[PDB]
Amino acid sequence: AHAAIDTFTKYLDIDEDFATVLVEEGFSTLEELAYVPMKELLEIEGLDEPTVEALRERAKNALATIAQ
Ligand SMILES: [Au+]
Repeated sequence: AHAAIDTFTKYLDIDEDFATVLVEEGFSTLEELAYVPMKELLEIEGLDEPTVEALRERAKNALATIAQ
C-alpha cells in the first residue's frame, strides 16, 4: 500500500480501506476518479451514484489544488 492509496485517502477524504479497494479495482490517479465515465465507477462494490458524484467533485477540487 503506497502512493496511489495515500493520494486517494488524503485528497478524496475517505477511509484507507476504500482507497485500497479503488486500487484493487484498477484505479491509480485522481484524473481517473474525476473524468472516467460514471458507469465505470458504478461497477465497483460499495459505490452508489451520489457517493460517486461526491468523490468526482473531490477529485476535481484536488487536481486544481495540486496544480498550485
Ligand atoms: Au452500494
